Amino acid sequence: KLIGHEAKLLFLKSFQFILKRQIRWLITEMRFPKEFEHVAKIIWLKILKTINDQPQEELKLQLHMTSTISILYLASTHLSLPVYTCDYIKWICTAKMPYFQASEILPKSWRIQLPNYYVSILEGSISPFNGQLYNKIALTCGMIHFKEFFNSEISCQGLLLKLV
DNA sequence: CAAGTGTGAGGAAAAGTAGTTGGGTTTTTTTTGCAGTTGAAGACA
Repeated sequence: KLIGHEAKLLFLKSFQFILKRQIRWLITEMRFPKEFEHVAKIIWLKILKTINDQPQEELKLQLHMTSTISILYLASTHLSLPVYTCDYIKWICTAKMPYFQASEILPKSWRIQLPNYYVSILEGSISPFNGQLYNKIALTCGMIHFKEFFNSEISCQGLLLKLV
C-alpha cells in the first residue's frame, strides 16, 4: 500500500526480482554458464541506469509484460544462443518463464505492497499482439543503445535451420 | 511511388465502493384464613 516514488521503487524491485527468476530457469533450461547470467544482469543494470536519471517523479518505466523477455532476448542475442519464435513457443508450451503470472516474486508481501500504479499490473496481464512483441525490443535497444554495446545482433544461421 | 512529424485514445485490473437487502440485537424511556375495624342503613325517644 504505497503510492508515488517509493511505490515505484518496489514496483521497480519486483520487476527486478522476476526477471532474475526468469534468467535462472534460463540457465537450467539452456545451461549456458556464468556467461548467460552476468550479461543479463548488467543489461538490466544498464536499463536501471537510465531509469534513475529521469527520476524526480518519472514514472514512465514500469516495464511491460514484454520488456522482460525483450531483455532476455537482447542478452541472448549478445550470446547469440537462439531465436525468438522458437524461444517464445517453447516458453509458452512449458511455461518455462514465470512470465505468465506475477504471483511468484517472493512477494506474498510485494503483492500486498498494494499495487501503487504498479505491482498489480505486473506478471501475466496479456498475450502479445503483432509486432508489439518487438515494439519494445526496439525501445529497449533505444534505452540500451544495445547495438553499440553488443555484438552480432539478430543473426543465427540457426533460425534458418529451425525453419527448413 | 514513397518516406517522414505531430499526436488521442483504447484498454486493463485490484481493490474499493455502489445498491439492495436483511439481520440484529441494540437499545430504552382464578379466595385460599384470619380478626379486627370503619362507614353505612336502619331504627329509636
